[PDB]
Amino acid sequence: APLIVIVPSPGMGHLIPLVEFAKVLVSRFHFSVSLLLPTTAQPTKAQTTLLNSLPSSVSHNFLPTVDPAHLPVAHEVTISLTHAHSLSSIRAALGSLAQQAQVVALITDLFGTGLYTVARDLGIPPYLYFTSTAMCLLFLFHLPKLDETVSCEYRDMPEPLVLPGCVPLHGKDFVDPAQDRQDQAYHVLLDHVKRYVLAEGIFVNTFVDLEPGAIKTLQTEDPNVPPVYPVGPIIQSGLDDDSDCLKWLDRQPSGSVLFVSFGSGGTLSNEQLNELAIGLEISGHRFLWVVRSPPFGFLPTGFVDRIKDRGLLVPSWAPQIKVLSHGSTGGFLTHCGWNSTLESIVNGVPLIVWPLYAEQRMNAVMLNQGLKVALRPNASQRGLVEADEIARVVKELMDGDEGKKARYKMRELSDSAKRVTSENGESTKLLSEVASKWSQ
Ligand SMILES: O=c1ccn([C@@H]2O[C@H](COP(=O)(O)OP(=O)(O)O[C@H]3O[C@H](CO)[C@@H](O)[C@H](O)[C@H]3F)[C@@H](O)[C@H]2O)c(=O)[nH]1
Ligand SMILES: Oc1ccc(/C=C/c2cc(O)cc(O)c2)cc1
Repeated sequence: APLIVIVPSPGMGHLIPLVEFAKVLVSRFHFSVSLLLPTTAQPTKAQTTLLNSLPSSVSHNFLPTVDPAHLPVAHEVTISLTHAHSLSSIRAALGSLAQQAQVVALITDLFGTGLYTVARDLGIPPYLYFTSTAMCLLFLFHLPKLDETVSCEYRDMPEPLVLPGCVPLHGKDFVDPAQDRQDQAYHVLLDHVKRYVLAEGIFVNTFVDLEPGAIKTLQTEDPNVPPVYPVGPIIQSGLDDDSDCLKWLDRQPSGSVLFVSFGSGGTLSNEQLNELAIGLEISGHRFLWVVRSPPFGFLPTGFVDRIKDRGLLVPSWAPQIKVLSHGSTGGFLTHCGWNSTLESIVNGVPLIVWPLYAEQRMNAVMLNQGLKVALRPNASQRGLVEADEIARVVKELMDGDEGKKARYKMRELSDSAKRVTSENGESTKLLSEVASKWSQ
């Protein structure tokens, strides 16, 4: 069986999507997968749980530790230097796999582009698995031209960027590493983007119906850009441990529950949690809120008790796909991470977008002004979203006209998602087309 080698950037939001692509490759086709994981530290309990739960066709190997004493900032820079200081270990690992097996492809994420020429030299075609939007991919291919054209900090550009086929995008909403052009994170992002051109091909976790403009543009605007393969949505099945969540959702009316979840990495002040609480309470709507610390002793006096009839508080973790696919679930207050967004898209659940970091501000603008499947609260001057504003937008989503229009549009995207991933769907077919070229 041909071997595919996958090199994830260190960190769980890099590993989980590439593990998901791995599960897809080995279920749908006759391939084995070897994950080579560069690491700043010894395996986590979280990494070992995820990795030891995979089918036997997916092996894994933590590479020799890069000494964290010999890395003197932003996570983009740390990721990049981990890849660089692991180049030798990967070349060595890759050399040995290549002689003991037929290595037909290398797959990396958007920070593994240092491996592309290494893979080419060894007769292995390298692919980029882009875990965010086609719009975000287009933004990044355009960034070097933007960097020359515009000399001010992007937030100071009073006019929006209008990429062909895409919603206008103010500079304040550009990805995080583009918000300080003096930080090294900006320079590393440009270096990696400049090498996307070295990929045999770029998989994108999206589909034609979701982003027709950015995909049309990516696939026609430039010969310089490699082939681009929309093969999504690819999402976790959610058939794993856990949780009174489902028992509780069963007692609620159809489309009546607002699921509220900022991810693992999405951190809110105690002041902002307490405004969210009062806001949920005074909305009058039913909610399931994954409450992460700023058990519920820091929450507004009396709140836990006053919402016993209409809201469930869950510490730390909920079964997201099980919640989102339940008929009680009417909405999702999310930080707009792409994997959460895709889960919500395939289950027809419309959103309130509350972006926190990475490319989330760009996802919010796409979801809110482009696809019109999301509402958005307004922050006050200091950046705090006030209880009264949370209540207003919760009511708009769960019972208002804007919510009805969003729910309708999101149910249409839901139907496209099901179609494009079915036996004869555009996404199933395209990935089969690319994989079959490896099979020989
Ligand atoms: O209580 C919980 C909370 C989450 N989950 C699951 O964790 C995943 C969350 O993915 P999400 O894209 O929202 O966050 P993250 O992993 O940081 O994504 C990064 O990478 C993304 C691109 O790959 C990027 O768009 C994003 O901004 C980054 F953060 C998703 O599979 C949920 O079902 C859960 O099961 N229970
Ligand atoms: O620890 C980290 C975990 C995840 C990330 C992701 C960064 C990122 C930046 C982009 O411009 C686009 C994108 O899709 C992702 C960065 C650090």
